[PDB]
Amino acid sequence: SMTEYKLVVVGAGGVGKSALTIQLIQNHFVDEYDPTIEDSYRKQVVIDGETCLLDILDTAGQEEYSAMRDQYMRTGEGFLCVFAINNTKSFEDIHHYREQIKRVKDSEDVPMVLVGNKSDLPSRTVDTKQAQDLARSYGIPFIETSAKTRQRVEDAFYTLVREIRQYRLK
Ligand SMILES: CC[n+]1c(NS(=O)(=O)c2ccc(O)c(C(=O)N(CCO)C3CCNCC3)c2)sc2c(Cl)ccc(O)c21
Ligand SMILES: Nc1nc2c(ncn2[C@@H]2O[C@H](COP(=O)(O)OP(=O)(O)O)[C@@H](O)[C@H]2O)c(=O)[nH]1
Ligand SMILES: [Mg+2]
Repeated sequence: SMTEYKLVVVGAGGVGKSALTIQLIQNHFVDEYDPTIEDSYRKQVVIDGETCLLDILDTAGQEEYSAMRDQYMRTGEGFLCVFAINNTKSFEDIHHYREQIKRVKDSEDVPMVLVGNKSDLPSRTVDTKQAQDLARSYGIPFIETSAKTRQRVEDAFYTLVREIRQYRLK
């Protein structure tokens, strides 16, 4: 009695993809994780009464032209699209990551959650209203997280599971 969910964490270099994934899985914060390390992590969790196996790919390179990225976008069931709230460029990059994923899926139905990470940093450059507007335009949830303090880390991943579970019934 278990359901599998293949999750992919994408976003510009330095936004906190690794720190979020490691906080979820290993309950610690990494200060300076090698940006080129790409790995998968598995863990069983209970969400809405369901024992869920999360299979999460923490992506490293974000290159347009990558056979491996095409493959993991085909395989991935949901996408955590992460920007940092103090990096406007990373928020602008989100549209490209969504376009790439939709292209690979040949679909509009793609489970995705917009994550504004580094919510513990005081010098915000991306207003929450703008990020909420973007998420509303895409029809996806928006969550601000801190991999440093663990704020909303489980919520971001579990919300993505909920999106996938729902899309399976449509
Ligand atoms: C690793 C298996 N895997 C995938 N396998 S895969 O497409 O062949 C793939 C994708 C990216 C990769 O970098 C790799 C890969 O070669 N690796 C990382 C994943 O284990 C190796 C791992 C050993 N060190 C170098 C990188 C494989 S896709 C995937 C998704 Cl979308 C979610 C969860 C997964 O576990 C997953
Ligand atoms: N203050 C703060 N720093 C973070 C947060 N998440 C990641 N970082 C830091 O930002 C840098 C990049 O994080 P990393 O996870 O390696 O980014 P990735 O390239 O997206 O995998 C590192 O120095 C992290 O310690 C966060 O929520 N808050
Ligand atoms: Mg990383």
